[PDB]
Amino acid sequence: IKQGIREVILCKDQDGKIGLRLKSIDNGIFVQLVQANSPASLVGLRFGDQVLQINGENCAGWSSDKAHKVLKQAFGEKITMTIRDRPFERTITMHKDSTGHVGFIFKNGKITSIVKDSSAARNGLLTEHNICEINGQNVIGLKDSQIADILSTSGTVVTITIMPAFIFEHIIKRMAPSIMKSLMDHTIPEV
Repeated sequence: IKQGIREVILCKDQDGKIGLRLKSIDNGIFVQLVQANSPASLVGLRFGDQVLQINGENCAGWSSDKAHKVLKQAFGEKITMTIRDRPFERTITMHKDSTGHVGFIFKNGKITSIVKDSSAARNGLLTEHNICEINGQNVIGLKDSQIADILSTSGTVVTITIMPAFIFEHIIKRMAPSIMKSLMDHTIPEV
């Protein structure tokens, strides 16, 4: 989680798409969805990012509908955004034990218990938190087994980016659970 504000310069693709859906939360605007192979994924926009400005206009108090509208009406060639990095999320670093375990249970991407004497216990992992990212990779809407799989095939060091479930549940309302599975960028960023 970078500790403040960065500028990103965005270029609509051939189809006039940027690959972003936005959600109004507590009078801010937040990234609900980033599409794979979009301008938004290429410049590195992430689920949970806050949009402060769009072309130097403040987003404070905008509806989801109005932010989508501004984005369409932009003059294509160059959209500037001011971004605050994943403000609702935190990152925890854990170490697998010799049995390949970090030490938690989860259900639908939500952590539901912390196992005694684990790395998750030692690092203060919390329940009622949704897994957003594993080792920088967005895992939102993947089945539980694919998350377990990504955890299996991680090295012994495991970074997990989590979000309070009440906030998570507020951001994803009105995005069908199959779009999450199907259309949220789950790839490792390109260099």
